[PDB]
Amino acid sequence: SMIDDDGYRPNVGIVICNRQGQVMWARRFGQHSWQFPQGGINPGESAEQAMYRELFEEVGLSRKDVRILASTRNWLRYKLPKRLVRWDTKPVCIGQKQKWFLLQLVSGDAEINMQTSSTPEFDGWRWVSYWYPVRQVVSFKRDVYRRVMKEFASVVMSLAA
Ligand SMILES: Nc1ccn([C@@H]2O[C@H](COP(=O)(O)OP(=O)(O)OP(=O)(O)O)[C@@H](O)[C@H]2O)c(=O)n1
Ligand SMILES: Nc1ccn([C@@H]2O[C@H](COP(=O)(O)OP(=O)(O)OP(=O)(O)O)[C@@H](O)[C@H]2O)c(=O)n1
Repeated sequence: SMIDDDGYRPNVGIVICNRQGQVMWARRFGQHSWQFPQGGINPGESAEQAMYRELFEEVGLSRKDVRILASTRNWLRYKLPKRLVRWDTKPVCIGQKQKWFLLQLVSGDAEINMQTSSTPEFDGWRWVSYWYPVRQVVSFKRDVYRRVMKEFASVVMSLAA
């Protein structure tokens, strides 16, 4: 996605839950750091379209495999640690502004395929407890994750009853 006037790239994030209130947790490709799926919003994409493209390209799933249960309204932003800022572009990107989606997986676990890209976002995934991501994502994304998971909590725990 294109860097905006303030240095932020527009992006979407995806929290995928099951009926037991667990959420899909994925290992960043070639790292031991885990996160939710996130991807850029291209010009002429809506947030929801960009979400479904991320879902297909990095999780292998269709609209028909999920249902949308909630979404955040306005951007939430994180800034990159200055060490990880890439200076090989103009304008330089300092972080992301993100819109988030809560999806329920309704197809079988085996429909998820994280290996279809030549450069996958992830090595693979596992189910984790709902709040585990807030404490386990890389530090500079924790403020965003805490806000997202708090906003989505009302909907997920009702399913887990
Ligand atoms: N746990 C993490 C998260 C991020 N990064 C680094 O910080 C950059 C920015 O991370 P992020 O904002 O999550 O975006 P990307 O992973 O680069 O993904 P995208 O191409 O969709 O922007 C990454 O390229 C990576 O070098 C990292 O090293 N370890
Ligand atoms: N509670 C928060 C956290 C973040 N933000 C927005 O999201 C960006 C990322 O937040 P943060 O990393 O915490 O900013 P800092 O680099 O710590 O400090 P400064 O932003 O003042 O240069 C902020 O610029 C802000 O616009 C916000 O409005 N309210």
